[PDB]
Amino acid sequence: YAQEKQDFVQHFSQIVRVLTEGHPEIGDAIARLKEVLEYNAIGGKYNRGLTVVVAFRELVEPRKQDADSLQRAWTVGWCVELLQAFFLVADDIMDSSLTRRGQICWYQKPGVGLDAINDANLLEACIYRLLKLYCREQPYYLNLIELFLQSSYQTEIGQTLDLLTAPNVDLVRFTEKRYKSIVKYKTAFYSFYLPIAAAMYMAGIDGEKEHANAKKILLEMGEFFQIQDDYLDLFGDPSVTGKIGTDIQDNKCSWLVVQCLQRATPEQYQILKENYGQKEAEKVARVKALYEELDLPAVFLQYEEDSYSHIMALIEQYAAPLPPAVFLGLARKIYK
Amino acid sequence: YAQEKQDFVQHFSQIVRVLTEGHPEIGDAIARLKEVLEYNAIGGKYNRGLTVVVAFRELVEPRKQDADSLQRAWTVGWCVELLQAFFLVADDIMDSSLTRRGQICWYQKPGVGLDAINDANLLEACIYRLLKLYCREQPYYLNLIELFLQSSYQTEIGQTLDLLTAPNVDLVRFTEKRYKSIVKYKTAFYSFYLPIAAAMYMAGIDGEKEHANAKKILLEMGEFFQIQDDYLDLFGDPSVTGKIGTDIQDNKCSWLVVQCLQRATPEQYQILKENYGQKEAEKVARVKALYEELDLPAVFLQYEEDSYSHIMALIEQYAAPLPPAVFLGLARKIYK
Ligand SMILES: Cc1ccc(-c2cc3c(N[C@@H](Cc4ccccc4)P(=O)(O)O)ncnc3s2)cc1
Ligand SMILES: Cc1ccc(-c2cc3c(N[C@@H](Cc4ccccc4)P(=O)(O)O)ncnc3s2)cc1
Repeated sequence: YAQEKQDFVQHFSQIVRVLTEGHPEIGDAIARLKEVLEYNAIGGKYNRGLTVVVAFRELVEPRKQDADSLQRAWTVGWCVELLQAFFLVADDIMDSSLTRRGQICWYQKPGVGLDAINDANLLEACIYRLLKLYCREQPYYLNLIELFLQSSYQTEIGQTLDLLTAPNVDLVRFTEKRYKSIVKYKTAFYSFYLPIAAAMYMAGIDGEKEHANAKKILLEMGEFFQIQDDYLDLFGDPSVTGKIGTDIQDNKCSWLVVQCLQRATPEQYQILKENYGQKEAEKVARVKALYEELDLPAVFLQYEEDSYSHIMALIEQYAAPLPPAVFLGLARKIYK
Repeated sequence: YAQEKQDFVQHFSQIVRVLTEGHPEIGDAIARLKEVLEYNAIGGKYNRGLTVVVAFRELVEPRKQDADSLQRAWTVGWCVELLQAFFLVADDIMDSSLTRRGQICWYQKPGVGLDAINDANLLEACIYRLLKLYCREQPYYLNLIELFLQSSYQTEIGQTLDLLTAPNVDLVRFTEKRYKSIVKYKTAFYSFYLPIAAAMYMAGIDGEKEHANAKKILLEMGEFFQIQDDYLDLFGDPSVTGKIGTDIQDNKCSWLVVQCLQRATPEQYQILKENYGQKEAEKVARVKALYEELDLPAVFLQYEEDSYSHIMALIEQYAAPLPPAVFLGLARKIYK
């Protein structure tokens, strides 16, 4: 569970070494690339990247897991983490965030600022450098390049959808349908489909139908993951989650807002209008109080139960011929 | 020369159509992608993209130029233009520019701002969507994906080098060697190598040595192009160039600065220290006056002559077995 993790984090050092070599006077730029890698790619939980390694091992017969194969698996897992780091660095600029991962946002560091835009682009580029360096001779090379490019496009499109929805923001826009759509494109594809799909290609499983089948399970898991995330942001024990929720004083298309708007009287819509996004804590208290009044903790608990049933059904119908454990190991990481 | 251009600009409409389709509720995002394409990809001179088409025609026997081949050529030319548009939109944010192409910078438009970061990423992604849609069945597909990814990486690295060199900027940093290095990575590879290299792959010419040979000529042309650009920014007739120069009141690693620092007394270094980058026109007058005093117009004219000789020598030594006209047509566009 957790020793596989230390191995994953220990490979990081090698990733940075290979990325940060023969050309003299680009030295200074390569030094900066190293600082960008170390600040931004380190310090998460590594679940997405690790999924690549775990799934790879569950998919591949042990007798085709030589040292070089495992190394490619580690490297591709790190590519998922670099993709994520590209997105976060850029998203923190666009949202004007202060911190991430308990640490000052890269762009907020003295002397970085909007130069972080190029830093982020570099993180994106390192994906394709690594795929080339480690995977270019493999039959799935082109498949992995395309999967990463496509994952980027889907995430960017979801970002666009998110930015159109939350500019002067309006709750009319925040429907269930638009919420699911943002989650699918902006979170679920890269977080859940990408890592398993990558493992699948590395293992030789390249059929469109199998990929489509895995995708159906994995995008559904992604939807639940984000909804639970939204729920917890407010109702989570901050000393368990290690996270203090800020969605409310920020005008976010949270799942809670979507359910609240579905369930609200005209009178209640106004109380939400007046309190959602003020940074005063009396106002933040208000919104929460209204969520309780409509028993969104109960709507959620119900949703979670239904979602668990649905996912197990999807695994039953669509897993084969992959081992159900590939999907069940993920489901266990996100249902409690 | 100029009718090939109208055809190139006319294909644009098709590019936008294919990029901006089956999925309902991502409609809003796709509408935004269209506005991003139309604002940012249109309104240049299209020289880089057009080079793809011209070189392709000079390379390919006429009897393998069916309607579909030409269409791929147009599309890949547009991919060069999309790459450029990605870079510009992002660079204008990082530099805090006001205008580009005589038009307000995309990020400066009301309601865009730092959302332009995601817009730029989308422009980048559209490259790979187009390559897939038009070129996926072709034997050079992977070669073009890799060439575009590599061109992006080289340009980003050059950008990093540029940003480290011009933060509180210092003229100590602005050496000839660092100047050439920024130009090579940030401008020459994507502007000059990329379009010809793309044509070459489309024409079936994929050897490393031929690519290396073309690269040698093309990176040298790129160096001259940028140096002439720097020269003209200040000494160009603004009603011929259609451009009013701003390098001086902006602290840029211009070629003029590099030559000036090489040729300056201690006393002259100070006059440059005091005037480079003030927006007052008395101060901008000063710098110019000092450039004339050191006869940089004569250094340039000499440089240009030597550079022409050198390029013709490179074409002689390294063109074959490509038709010299591929390179000479470019040389004619940039020497006067
Ligand atoms: C593909 C993929 C897989 C797993 C995850 C994450 C899991 C997880 C987590 N998991 C705990 C359970 C949990 C608590 C709170 C929210 C979600 C999950 P654990 O598995 O360590 O017991 N705790 C905190 N953050 C995360 S992010 C994300 C993407
Ligand atoms: C690959 C490639 C090829 C060509 C170019 C450019 C050419 C060019 C230009 N050319 C004129 C000449 C010229 C004037 C001023 C500076 C450079 C070139 P023309 O060829 O239209 O007579 N005028 C203004 N801008 C440009 S950008 C850039 C990249």
